Amino acid sequence: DSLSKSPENWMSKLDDGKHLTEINIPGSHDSGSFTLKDPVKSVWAKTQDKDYLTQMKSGVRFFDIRGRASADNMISVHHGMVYLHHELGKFLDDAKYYLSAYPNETIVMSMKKDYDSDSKVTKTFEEIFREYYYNNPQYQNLFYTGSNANPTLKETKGKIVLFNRMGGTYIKSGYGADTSGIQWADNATFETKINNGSLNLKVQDEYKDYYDKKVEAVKNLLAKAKTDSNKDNVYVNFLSVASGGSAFNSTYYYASYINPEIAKTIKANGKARTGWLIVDYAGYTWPGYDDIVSEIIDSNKL
Ligand SMILES: C[N+](C)(C)CCO
Ligand SMILES: C[N+](C)(C)CCO
Ligand SMILES: [Cl-]
Repeated sequence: DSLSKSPENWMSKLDDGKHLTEINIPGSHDSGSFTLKDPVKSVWAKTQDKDYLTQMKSGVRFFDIRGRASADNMISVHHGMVYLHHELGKFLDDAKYYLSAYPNETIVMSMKKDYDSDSKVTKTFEEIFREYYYNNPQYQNLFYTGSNANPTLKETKGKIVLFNRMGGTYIKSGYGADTSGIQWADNATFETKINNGSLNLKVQDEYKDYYDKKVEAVKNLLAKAKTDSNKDNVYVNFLSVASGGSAFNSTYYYASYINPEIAKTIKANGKARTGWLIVDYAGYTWPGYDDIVSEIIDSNKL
């Protein structure tokens, strides 16, 4: 059986000497938005319909968590201004539960501030995450705390590895975990060195593209990863794209074309390096069309 037939424990089937950068990982864009039920606001603000545990059982291993500091000890999960009905502990609790059940998987968790803090807040978003989550005794043992800037599956499995979008941080473990953080370009394909030049991050995050330009941008970075065997290069390729507003195409509309187009491309490439591909409506299938999460999983060599 191919790896995608067992998406709950697909990492457990790989050689754990691989660096995570070398694994082809499916991620979900604005992971926590599955809570939204308002159909007007959902056109533009909603990007998933499966909850965190269901995304995990479906093979998603990179979670894009964007937040707003709602109290000096709390980060709320957001899509910009839009509150997603939960705080960050809910994601961490679900991740902890999953990684205990499937201990040979690793989760990569991106953390970004997506909106200004509540007026009562006195601490920076980075301070709050560092002191009330990362260093919270409650999450002892949950996070990758090692000092390798390019960690392997063996040393990260069972744990969450921080992918730091917060800017400079005093946290010392995970991608971008130094006082420079990651220099991220708005609406662009870009490359930037992270972890004190230890890694070359290559991102396609042109989130305001229209359809044909977005497919072009995804396939261009997909083609670069295919010929790049350098373990010190890390590829993050967002398939997700913004709606132009409620009267325009929904994010689901675009996902419904992009996901199968890119899934078709990957499958026709066979077992080639893709990088980490971040998608809307992860696990959403359309009869007759290739499933992007399954095809990213099956692209991994055994
Ligand atoms: C979604 N289509 C491929 C039909 C057109 C692009 O906007
Ligand atoms: C018909 N779908 C939108 C499901 C796939 C298009 O390519
Ligand atoms: Cl801040």
